[PDB]
Amino acid sequence: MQRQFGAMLQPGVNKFSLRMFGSQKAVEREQERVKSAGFWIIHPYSDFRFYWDLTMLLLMVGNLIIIPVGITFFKDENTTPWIVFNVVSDTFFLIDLVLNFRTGIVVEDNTEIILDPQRIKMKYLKSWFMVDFISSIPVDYIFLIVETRIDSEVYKTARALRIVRFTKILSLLRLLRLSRLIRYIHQWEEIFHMTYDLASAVVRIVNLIGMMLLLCHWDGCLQFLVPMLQDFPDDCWVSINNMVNNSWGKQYSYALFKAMSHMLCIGYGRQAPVGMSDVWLTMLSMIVGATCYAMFIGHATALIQSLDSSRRQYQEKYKQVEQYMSFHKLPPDTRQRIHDYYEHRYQGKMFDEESILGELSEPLREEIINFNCRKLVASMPLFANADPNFVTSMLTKLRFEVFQPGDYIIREGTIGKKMYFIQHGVVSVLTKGNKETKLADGSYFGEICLLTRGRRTASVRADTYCRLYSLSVDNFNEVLEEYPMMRRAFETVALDRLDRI
Amino acid sequence: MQRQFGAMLQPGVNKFSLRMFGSQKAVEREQERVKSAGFWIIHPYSDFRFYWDLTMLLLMVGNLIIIPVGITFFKDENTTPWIVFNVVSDTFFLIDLVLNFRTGIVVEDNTEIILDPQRIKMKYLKSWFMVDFISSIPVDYIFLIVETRIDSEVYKTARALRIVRFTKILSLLRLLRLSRLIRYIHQWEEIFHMTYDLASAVVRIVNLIGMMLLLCHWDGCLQFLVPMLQDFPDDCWVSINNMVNNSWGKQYSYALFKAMSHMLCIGYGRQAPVGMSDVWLTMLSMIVGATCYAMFIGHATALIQSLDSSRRQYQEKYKQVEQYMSFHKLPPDTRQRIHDYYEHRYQGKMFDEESILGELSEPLREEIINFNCRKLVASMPLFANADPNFVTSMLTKLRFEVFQPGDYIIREGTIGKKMYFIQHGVVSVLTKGNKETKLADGSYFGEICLLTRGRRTASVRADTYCRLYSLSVDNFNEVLEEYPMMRRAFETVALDRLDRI
Amino acid sequence: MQRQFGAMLQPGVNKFSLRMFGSQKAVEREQERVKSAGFWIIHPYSDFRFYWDLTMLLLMVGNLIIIPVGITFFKDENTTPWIVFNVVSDTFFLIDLVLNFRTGIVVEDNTEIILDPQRIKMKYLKSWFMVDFISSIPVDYIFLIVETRIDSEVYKTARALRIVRFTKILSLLRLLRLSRLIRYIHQWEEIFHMTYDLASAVVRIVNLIGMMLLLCHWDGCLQFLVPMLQDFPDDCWVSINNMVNNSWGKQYSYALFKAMSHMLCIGYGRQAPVGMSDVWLTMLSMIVGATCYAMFIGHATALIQSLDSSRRQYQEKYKQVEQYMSFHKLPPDTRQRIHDYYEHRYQGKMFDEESILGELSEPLREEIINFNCRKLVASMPLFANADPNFVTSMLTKLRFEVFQPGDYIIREGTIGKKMYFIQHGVVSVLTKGNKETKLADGSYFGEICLLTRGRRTASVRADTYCRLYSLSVDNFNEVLEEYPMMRRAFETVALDRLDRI
Amino acid sequence: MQRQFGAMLQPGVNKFSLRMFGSQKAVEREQERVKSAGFWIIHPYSDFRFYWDLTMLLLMVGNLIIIPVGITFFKDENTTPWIVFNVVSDTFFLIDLVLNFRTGIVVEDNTEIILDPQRIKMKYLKSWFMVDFISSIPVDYIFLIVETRIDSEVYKTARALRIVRFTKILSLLRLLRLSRLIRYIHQWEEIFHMTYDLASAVVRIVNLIGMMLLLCHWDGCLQFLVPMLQDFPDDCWVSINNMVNNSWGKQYSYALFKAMSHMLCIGYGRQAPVGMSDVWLTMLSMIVGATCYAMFIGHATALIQSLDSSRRQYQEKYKQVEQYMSFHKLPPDTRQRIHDYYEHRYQGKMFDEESILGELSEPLREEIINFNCRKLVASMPLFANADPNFVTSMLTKLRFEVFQPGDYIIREGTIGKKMYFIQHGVVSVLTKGNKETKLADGSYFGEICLLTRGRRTASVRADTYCRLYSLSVDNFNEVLEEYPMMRRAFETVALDRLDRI
Ligand SMILES: Nc1ncnc2c1ncn2[C@@H]1O[C@@H]2COP(=O)(O)O[C@H]2[C@H]1O
Ligand SMILES: Nc1ncnc2c1ncn2[C@@H]1O[C@@H]2COP(=O)(O)O[C@H]2[C@H]1O
Repeated sequence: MQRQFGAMLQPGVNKFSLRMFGSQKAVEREQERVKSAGFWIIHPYSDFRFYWDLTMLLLMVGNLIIIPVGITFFKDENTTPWIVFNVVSDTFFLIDLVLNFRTGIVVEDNTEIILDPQRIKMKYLKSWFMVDFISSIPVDYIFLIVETRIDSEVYKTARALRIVRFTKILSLLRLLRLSRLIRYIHQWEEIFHMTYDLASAVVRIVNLIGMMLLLCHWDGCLQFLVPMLQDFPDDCWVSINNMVNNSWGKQYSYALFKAMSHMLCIGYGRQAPVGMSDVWLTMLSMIVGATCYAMFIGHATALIQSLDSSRRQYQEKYKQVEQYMSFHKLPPDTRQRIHDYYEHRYQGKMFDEESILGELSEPLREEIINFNCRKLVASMPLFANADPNFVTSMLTKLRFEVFQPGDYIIREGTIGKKMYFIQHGVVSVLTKGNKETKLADGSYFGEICLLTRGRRTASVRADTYCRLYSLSVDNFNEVLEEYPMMRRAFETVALDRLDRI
Repeated sequence: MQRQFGAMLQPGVNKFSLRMFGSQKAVEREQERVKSAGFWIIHPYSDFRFYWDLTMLLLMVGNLIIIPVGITFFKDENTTPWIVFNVVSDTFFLIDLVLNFRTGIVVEDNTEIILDPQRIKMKYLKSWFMVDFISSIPVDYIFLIVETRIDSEVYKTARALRIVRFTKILSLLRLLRLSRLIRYIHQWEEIFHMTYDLASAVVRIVNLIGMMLLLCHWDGCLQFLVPMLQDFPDDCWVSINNMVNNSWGKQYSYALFKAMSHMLCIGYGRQAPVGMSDVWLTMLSMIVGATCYAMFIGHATALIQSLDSSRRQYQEKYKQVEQYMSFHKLPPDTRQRIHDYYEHRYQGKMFDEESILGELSEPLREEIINFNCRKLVASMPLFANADPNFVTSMLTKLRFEVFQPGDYIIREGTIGKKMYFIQHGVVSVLTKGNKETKLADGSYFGEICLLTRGRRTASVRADTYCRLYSLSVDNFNEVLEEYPMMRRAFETVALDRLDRI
Repeated sequence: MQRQFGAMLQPGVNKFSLRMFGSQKAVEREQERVKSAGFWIIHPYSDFRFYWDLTMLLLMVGNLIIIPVGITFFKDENTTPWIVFNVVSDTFFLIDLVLNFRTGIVVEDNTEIILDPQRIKMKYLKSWFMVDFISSIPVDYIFLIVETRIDSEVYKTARALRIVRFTKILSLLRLLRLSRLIRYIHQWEEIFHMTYDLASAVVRIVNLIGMMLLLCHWDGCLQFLVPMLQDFPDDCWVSINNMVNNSWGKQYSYALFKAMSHMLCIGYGRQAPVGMSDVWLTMLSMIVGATCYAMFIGHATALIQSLDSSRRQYQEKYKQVEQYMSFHKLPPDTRQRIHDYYEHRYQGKMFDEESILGELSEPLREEIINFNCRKLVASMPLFANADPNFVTSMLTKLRFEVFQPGDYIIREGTIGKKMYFIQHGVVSVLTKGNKETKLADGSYFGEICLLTRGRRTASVRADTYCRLYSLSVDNFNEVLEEYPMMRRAFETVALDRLDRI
Repeated sequence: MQRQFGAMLQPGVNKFSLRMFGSQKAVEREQERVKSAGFWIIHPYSDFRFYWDLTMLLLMVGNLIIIPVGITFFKDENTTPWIVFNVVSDTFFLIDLVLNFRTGIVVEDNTEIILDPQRIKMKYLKSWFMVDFISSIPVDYIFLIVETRIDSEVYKTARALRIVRFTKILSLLRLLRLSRLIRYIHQWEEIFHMTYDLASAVVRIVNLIGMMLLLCHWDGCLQFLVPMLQDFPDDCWVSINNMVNNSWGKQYSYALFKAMSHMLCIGYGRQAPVGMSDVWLTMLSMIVGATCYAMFIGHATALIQSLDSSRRQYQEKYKQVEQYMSFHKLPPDTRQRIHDYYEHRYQGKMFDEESILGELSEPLREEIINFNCRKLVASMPLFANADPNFVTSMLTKLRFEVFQPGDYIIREGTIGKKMYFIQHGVVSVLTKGNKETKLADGSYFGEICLLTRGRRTASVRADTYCRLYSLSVDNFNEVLEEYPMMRRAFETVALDRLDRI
């Protein structure tokens, strides 16, 4: 199954490969560049590297939680389940150390991905090797075997206690897997799409909350560890609180409380620190916890300032309108009319709709505008019996407008520059010496002046909260220069409306 | 009164229905869609649902305040007023549970409101049912009746104490009414208009302050509850502080203090926590309180950064002007003149007046501009004896300008492109070889070049802080192409001013 | 001196009256509206009201600092200096209470200031009267005189102690002068110009720091007051700390420390609170201090986010340029050239110079642009021997540009659309088959194509970091259509440069 | 070597002199202005002043760390190494005091640098002299010599102890070197280029973290100093904790802990403060620490809100698109197509590319656009065999567009206004009654209508995610009016494509 076990190392066709490479042909050329690279090269955008990084993330979170508790609180932490756990974990981390010499490297100086194993080897030895080589191999068990072979009869003196304490210090080199944890979390969050579509403040504050929990855990383990490597002297907090002979659950609970009282800014344990190890560890935890909590307030502020974005923009613009009205001292009748205007026109959410449609492509503009005006097209007798290209070319030129009742849309006897379609509401056509006529949805008005370039023949007044679509002269002549056969519909309607007067 | 008691379930005509549906005809079609739906369907934007949600909000705030204090601090909390209160409340919550199977559901995937009771039933069973069914029914009294019927003679053993403690745990399922509290507060704040016109930061921080008070209250009740369900062991804070036999007022006061010392970041009660229940509850309250206080700092920051919005924009723009002047190293005479210019021209509040008027409709622009220039129209002899359509079409084209004294507005013998009306201040017309003439409010100048396309015949210098209105050539020719009969007024004035020279 | 003592009540000519009214004639009409109002009406923008508010601010800060310390810590606080101080202060506050019935009221619904004493009386009785009438009159001394006259022989029982404690509670009604303090600080900071030119975040955080100091002071006085009105019971912190018989300096110092430990989030005094007065006062101070400190963090954040405004804008735009270069993966040669371009062109501070000049008036634009190009005008032989109107009309059309060395400004044989003046640097004119010629400051190039509409006759390459001024074709033809006599200078230079080839 | 030791005092040619003066000729004129100034004038932008300020920064950080610990914790701090250290440091600070009378002063009111030694002397005596003259000279050793000479036999009384304590107070005048530290850090960070290219929030928070460490250090020294100058009374924290006779390491560690518990908001030392010196010093440290920590939260917030700038802008704009789609209730098919459109078109980072290219100069625009389209130019047969001036003038006019598959790019029989080049993807040309033809990279389409002004002859539909370059009609006619010889290539291709139909 060397074909099946070789297809996982190359970037398969998905949403991510079709996002990062362009089209499927670039994905195929990338796969051909992978297959010709060498002996089993791992592409970083592949399927094996992704789920391998995910299993290593789960294993690193398990190790960085378990390992300090196993080192500090347990006395002879060399039983068979502990050594089996450390050796299985270090087996996986040596496997990942070896596979990092076969992984393509995404470099932010080239559009391509480095797949030459010599450059991969030199760049991986250049920056992130020594910390991964320290963190992968079991340094403590190597040291125990070396100390066994140098002196076989060494475990009967006061040197042996020093060797056990130095073993418990060397076994904390596995906490250098935080580097691989941070790198694999950043790569995984860049690749995995549900965290990619999230807001960056949310992903950033989840990373911070994870790091705060991890540092509070490690700090509690450190608060117990440094008095544990001193035979619990009479001034450390353990011997003062008489927690030397409790269970490890109570020791870990009170040590985590003593660390957490300095992370979330409370303080202290039972008393003030007394011994110098206590004072300097407490000041270390106070620095780390106050920095992490200041960053937590910073991320909470940056998250809260980006929640109700368009509603906040609407309220900022309407607050500027309020301050404009107060600055020019408008009467409260007009202020009430403007309050009703902004709550009818924008409906609480203000959009830069021109820029939003300008970012989109042409068929998406055509599709959205055909969707947003389907009630108009269904209601109007003209658009329902016309060319859909003509309907779309007309609807891309319209402008949404809202008129309060009583407003004069068109004044009788001025030079007209717009043409109105009615989406919603009714209007009253007032003509001097004639009866007013109501117009409703689907009906349009103000088209004789766009055909004849004369002056307005009849005033038009609103009756309800009218929602109209305006059309300029230039766009109307442009769309009729596209389609001169639909001009005769407006000429028929305008001749009939001149016949009514 | 089935007509009167059926008109409340449908959305009546108000500001909210005329905002959310369009006009009154859409409200009537919505009411006809409600009346044809089925057996007593409740519309969510109606009048019954609104005030029913308001009474349920008052009842839930009362329940979530009272119920934990009644469970934790009182010993045999099964007297008649307590059971009457629980049964009346659970009656109201079962009524609201039943009415949620008849309420229209506003879904953010359709412009319509779902009124089909089958879809209402399936969607309500889909997400928010199990928590409301747990929180509505009295689980504890059902459990007491079931335990009574299984064993009648059960209340004489050590099982009975366990049944009483399990009753006090099951009675905390009424604290799952926080879900209905949060949902009904969000719907009520969306509907009720005085919180709708508020800034979203204010409504958001009021919701947070309510939740902080509620979590501090529940946390104090929890800090007493977990030692109360352990017969007050000798390491809990109650038996250490000898508060086992105090009144419930003092127990609740000190428990609320012990919770609140961790909410507002102070710490602790009398001593450090000792027992493991104390340590883990204290760390729980430290997480909850530090998170709520970090969010409180975040909302206070987001509120404070949006208070004096246009004044902050004015000071940002003037700070950029200050840094421009310092970057180009302007002499302090010009810096003083620019400081006086920005404090005369904008008067401390800077508005994007072009965009503010561009968002408004046409009659509101006409009405605001007729208001802001009524001193000019009353002062000028031309505008007070003219067509109000002409006055409005002229005033929409003017541009407000401010000139410091000594400034040359018009230099003698250049090609003129603007025309100035005087709102406030006096100017000196200087002509080579002739006497200067003062012009005051209502008088205009710079109009011969807009009629003749020649060059400027006389320089004009300011005398005070002049507030003028400028008019371009193109707008002047446009407005006279509208109204060619008002051209003769300017031709008469220009012929008289050429006659003066 | 009724003329001299009547000129202070009306707004004199200053920067503030010439800012808020327009010109000096509006100030004179305002003074005539003041003088005709009635019996000694005080204008709110005057000189008497300003310095009267300032003396009342100093007196209120003195009273709100001194009065709680005098009430709480001193036992029989009825010696002659204390009563003289209270009676002199209440004399001033009754004077200000009376003068508030003669002060003009600035209302944010009218451009005018209300000077009718009936509307002043009704509006002042409407909102801010009852709190000022309580805070001005001595309620405690009136109560002592009334209690003296009801029972002369009352000071020999247990009623007398209750009357003394009720006197010390009634004397805290003078702490309702905080309302007048807040109102007069807001009016004074609006009027006084050195705080008006300050950034609003600075003034706002100074107001907050003042309020935080005042609430910490009052809270320390309250922490001592409530145990002082209980004969110091055995569970209050005073009798626990044995501070009942200390001096008042030590009592005030430790009470202010006990309040301040809850304002700046530290906690506590010597121990936890024990009595219920201690617990509820400590929770009150924890609410007040945590709210004030969250607002202090909010104002510090809003202040810090607006300090290096144009430098922050430059670094935001250059960070976007960096991310553009990294997104398109530009080679590091071009990235170094763009880094040098942004550090030569903008010099670390990026200005929206088009908008900054567009906000200014015409003579200020002319004056700034004549200042910023005086080295060019002094260096060029053309501008130093020309019409200053021509120089200014040319300099308003120029555009500043920066070219790195090696760049081809003009390529030989293209259609030219710009004309370059050299402010700084030297260029090499390269012509096919001819020798290169250096051009230096004052010399201009690229003008034959603007006179002849042909194609470029010679390439031009930069030699140093050239700072040039570009001039478009349209502006060049516009300025020569203004002044056709300066065309012959460019025609002479262009004929000479064609003669050189 | 007076030439070599005189070249360091003048600004040499580097990136900084070529940034701040313009070109190398202005640097040479600045050097000639330096050399003619007087007896050894130091230019502030030179090389000697920079590294002299750097050595003084290192020496001031050393002094402000060491000096308070040497004064407070050591008893008879007058051994030979301490006096040698103070005298060597004060020698360097007197040297810097003298050299400040020879340093050019950058004033923010002139483009030039003041090098007149009279103005340098008067301005340096005007503002920053008295604090530098106090901080430079050893006041304590002068006082000891003066007290020795006034009374030789003075060191045998109770006056001598007062003289030693007054010596330890006068020796804290060396802590006024913080002024020179702050000024030299601000000048050094303005000059040194790696901190100049940093974001200002990073430099500002590094300055704040340095000041917080320094104030925590000085506050710990003060917390020990004020009980040290009182013979350790029985109520200070030293005699309560029995730390009077510990080593100075333990005294400094616990004093720094007692200061730091109030800086990072924890509190307290062993108990509450008792003596009045303890209470007022603790309240001083609480003010200073709470202010510094509120500013630290402010700088962390201002840093975090400016990290992923273009990604945050992309997510803000796409959140506005999401709220647009939810506001108009688009069907989820179109929402999925718009999600794929924004993740193909912008790829997670949204740039204002028009403004970014508009800020750049002309050759940098030409170079970036020739880089970003080299795959197109290499792929197209036209551009690879053409004038590079023509290629660049064409590529400056193109517009990048992205079409999803299935989209109709060009509809058959409309009036065409654009011309499409294919960068990536394939399209299907559909013609009525003919076979579809695939077009791939390098091929262009939609050019017959730009040559003939007719209507579209064939529809074009996308097949993959097409990345195209559009070209308008006006730019196409402009570029062919530049180069009429490349029109015949498009005429040949269009005649061949008409021949295919
Ligand atoms: N004697 C005058 N009295 C009033 N206005 C004048 C007089 N002379 C010139 N003006 C005005 O000054 C303007 C300067 O430019 P115009 O000549 O275009 O139009 C001129 C008139 O409006
Ligand atoms: N048979 C064809 N092969 C290639 N391109 C074609 C063919 N027919 C039409 N086109 C292209 O499709 C375009 C559609 O609009 P035009 O007719 O303006 O220009 C057309 C050509 O560029």
